[PDB]
Amino acid sequence: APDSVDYRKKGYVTPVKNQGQCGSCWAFSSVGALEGQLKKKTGKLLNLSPQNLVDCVSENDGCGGGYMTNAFQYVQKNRGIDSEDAYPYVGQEESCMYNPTGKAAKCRGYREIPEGNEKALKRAVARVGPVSVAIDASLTSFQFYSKGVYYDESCNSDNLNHAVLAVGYGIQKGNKHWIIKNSWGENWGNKGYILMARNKNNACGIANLASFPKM
Ligand SMILES: *C(#N)C1([N]C(=O)[C]2[C][C][C][C][C]2C(=O)N2[C][C]C3=C([C]2)C2=C([C]=[C]C(F)=[C]2)[N]3)[C][C]1
Repeated sequence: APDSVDYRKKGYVTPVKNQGQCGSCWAFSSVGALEGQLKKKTGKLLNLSPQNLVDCVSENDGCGGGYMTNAFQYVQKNRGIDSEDAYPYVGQEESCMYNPTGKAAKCRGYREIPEGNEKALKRAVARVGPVSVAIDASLTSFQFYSKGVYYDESCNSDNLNHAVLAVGYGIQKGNKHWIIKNSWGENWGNKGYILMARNKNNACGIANLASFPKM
């Protein structure tokens, strides 16, 4: 694996979105990983529909939370996910309005990264593309992050409450990091991104629930 990777530089990453008040981070994370694999497979980058997931992944709880693995399985069994344009985001739950004419990507299942293994997560990011991950995003320090490599010893790897997208990894001023795309808008963090401590004992649980879709 290369010493550093950044898929944003390779056109695998769509603009930062804003989930708003709805608890649909799992949908945005899922969409981002799907977006990356679509670009890799077909050469086209497009916005896929988190709302399709919120509304249609029946076992998840819409704006009340969910798992990315269930999202990927839906896209597989559904034989599609719509584009954002075909099924735009409204940030509240509603009945399922999936339309196959709006389909922009398919899924052949998913793979999970071994729990807690940041070495495995690095290798996956390097080999595959952006990877969906869950973290503890509950600390004030995370909420108001602006710059640098994020670390707070109060971060609880057993409190996975937020889904984000690992789009790369690297080092800054001698401290290794993951490059993380959030879905709290471009005004959050550093233009919507946060660098999170890497190889510091799985800080914030970053490798505890990582997965990516097969395409
Ligand atoms: C976002 N926004 C929020 N966080 C989540 O959805 C996280 C994403 C990372 C994995 C855990 C998930 C979470 O907080 N859970 C609790 C709420 C919930 C989950 C998982 C879940 C529900 C229903 C079905 C299911 F399969 C999983 N509810 C703030 C939502």
